[PDB]
Amino acid sequence: EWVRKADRAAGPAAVLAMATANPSNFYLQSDFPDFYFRVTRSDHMSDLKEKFKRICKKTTVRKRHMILTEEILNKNPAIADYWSPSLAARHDLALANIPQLGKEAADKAIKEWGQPKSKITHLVFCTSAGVLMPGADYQLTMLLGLNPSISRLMLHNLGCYAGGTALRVAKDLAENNGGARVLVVCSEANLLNFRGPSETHIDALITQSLFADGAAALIVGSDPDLQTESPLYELISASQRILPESEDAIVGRLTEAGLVPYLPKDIPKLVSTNIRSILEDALAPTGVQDWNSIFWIIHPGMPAILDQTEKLLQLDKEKLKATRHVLSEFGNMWSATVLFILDQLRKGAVAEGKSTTGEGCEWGVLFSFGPGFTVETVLLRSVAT
Amino acid sequence: EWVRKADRAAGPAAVLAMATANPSNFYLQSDFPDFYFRVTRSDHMSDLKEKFKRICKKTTVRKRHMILTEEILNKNPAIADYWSPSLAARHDLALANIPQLGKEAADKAIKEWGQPKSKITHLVFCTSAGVLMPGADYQLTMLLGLNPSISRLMLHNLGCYAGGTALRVAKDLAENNGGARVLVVCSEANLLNFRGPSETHIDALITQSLFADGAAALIVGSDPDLQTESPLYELISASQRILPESEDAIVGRLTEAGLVPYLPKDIPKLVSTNIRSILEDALAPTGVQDWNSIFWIIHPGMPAILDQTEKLLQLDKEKLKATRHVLSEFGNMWSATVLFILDQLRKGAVAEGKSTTGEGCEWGVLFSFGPGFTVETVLLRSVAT
Repeated sequence: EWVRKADRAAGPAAVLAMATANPSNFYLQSDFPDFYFRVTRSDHMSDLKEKFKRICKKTTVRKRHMILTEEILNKNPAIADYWSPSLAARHDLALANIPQLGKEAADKAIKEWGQPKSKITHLVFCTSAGVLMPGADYQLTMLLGLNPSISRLMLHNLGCYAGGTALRVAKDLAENNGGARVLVVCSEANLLNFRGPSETHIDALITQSLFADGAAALIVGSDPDLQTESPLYELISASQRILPESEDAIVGRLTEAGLVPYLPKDIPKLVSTNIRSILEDALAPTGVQDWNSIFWIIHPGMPAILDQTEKLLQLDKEKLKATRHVLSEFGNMWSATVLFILDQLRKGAVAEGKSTTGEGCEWGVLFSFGPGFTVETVLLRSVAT
Repeated sequence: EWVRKADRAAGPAAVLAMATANPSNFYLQSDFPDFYFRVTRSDHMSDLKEKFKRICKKTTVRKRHMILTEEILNKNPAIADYWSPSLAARHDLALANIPQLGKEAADKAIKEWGQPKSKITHLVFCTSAGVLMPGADYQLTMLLGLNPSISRLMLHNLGCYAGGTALRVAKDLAENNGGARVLVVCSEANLLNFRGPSETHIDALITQSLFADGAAALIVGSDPDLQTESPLYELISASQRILPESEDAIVGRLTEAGLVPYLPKDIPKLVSTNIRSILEDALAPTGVQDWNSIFWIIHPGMPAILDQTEKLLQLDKEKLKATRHVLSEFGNMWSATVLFILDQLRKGAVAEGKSTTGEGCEWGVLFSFGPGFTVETVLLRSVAT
């Protein structure tokens, strides 16, 4: 049937602008083992340093931007310890850095959007870098000077999959509210996860070689005014799922010493078992038969998952090109990573001169994962260039 | 104009079922000063004990349900200290209690609903009692055995206003997804805020006399099947707002010793200045002229705000009856409090035999507040009985 439009939106939610940002300080992966084991006063565990050398090189990561410098770690030595009371000091750094880093990505995205900031009616903010009261959603509202009546959603500590959660949330906000313009900001950092090495906890050490800082920002709206606004993608469907037989696969305890992770169950085998059934369910209303006829955004939380999925569905090596570029150039930035990849994919399609923002393909899938074991899946539709 | 219904819902979001729950252990307010100053090994600060006696009696609170017993505090003495490392112990108690308490409220609400749990497509979970990874939204999904493909939203540490945020979120989920049934669960406790007294920090002591444990649960859906489903209220509008000149009015730092509050600015004066402009804006599409022609749900975070608002708009003393009942019988349960009040208001209207679930009135306003200074406002429409 047909319903009265009233105050709701007509068409599907669309990505209207994107931008990213990182702290200025970065670390090359080739130099990181020496720096890490030095500032964490840990040069004596030489056998662990060799293990970290091997782990860091299999990450296929080149550089990672980080708020934490040697000087900051020197004035907060408990953060460099493997396990010492440091939460309040980490949260002071989060208050001084997380909303500000999110404003840098938001400013660029609003600049590309072209419309006034007073047209932003909703704000979705994801971060696992610090629990703040009021949250970083409020701090960004003040720094940007957004409307005091903005409808905000603060998402604390959902994990690495929250990039898909933010897209899933913004979709419902924009499609159900006429004229709604949703600012999406994922601002992440290692302020809660960074700690010294332990020969006992190799899970925590492995995460020290991938996690990095960064912030992504989007403008999501339905019914775009095509004379002033330019859509980049369409959010057609977004769903969440808990993988079967995956209890306590990823657990992160927030303690007096910050965020401590635990990864007992095998993650790549869990994704490899379910990846096909999930993505086929997402592509069901599209009629796509070739896995290589769509563009891809996979959360590079574990690079081995990129390789095994590339093999299992027999993808062109160029399909995951934007995914591996962000991983190589920026590392794992929690929820911001998949939005970084969506922007790099957009830029690469425009640069190499292809017909669609989705590298010439019409449909695309976004897939991230985290504690649950939770899987977030989004079906995207590209636009002509 | 008219748009194709497609996969969206036709009518506004409706509250289809409600229920509450509390821990079995409770404390009468008349006995609390002796118990508090005894288990926090603090009987020697006699002048502070007298201050607490006076504060506790002005709360107009009778009893408060609490997970923390004397024995539990005895096996976790750092929780009883004013400021000692205790976060991990608090989060162990949150893992063992918060999802379970939310399941008790959810079971009763699903029982009143009558439909199978496999019809629940969305879950919204609010808590400020513990940051968990995976969250209490996942734990409830497992305990209830809800669909693994449920769309979840975990809201950590938004504060006291999150009861209105959950209603604001569920409204968009139900109205934009056809057939969607949204389970809303606010499960709160003092596991992060409870601590010993300090003659230095009187803000923290005042919160020790109001905050309490409890969980509320709703089923929210649009387009109700009126032969099996019975609506109780309608969510017509829900908005968020930051009050002008209110920076750092309520701040809660999450530290190694748990949640420490700071309340420097005057809260009742902030609400009294803005309460009328906000509620008039919410009632604008209703045509209501008498403030006593609508029913009321005000977050009883500060009882002085109930009295000043009652005076300022000259309300019948019976308007805030359900609000003061929950405050007297249960205290401040963070986001669950206003949903407790909505249920008591529903029960009181049915018991005293009135024409509407809103005590005979047609329209009603829900109003909660917290860190920001943030204000959440919801316009409700009652239903015939």
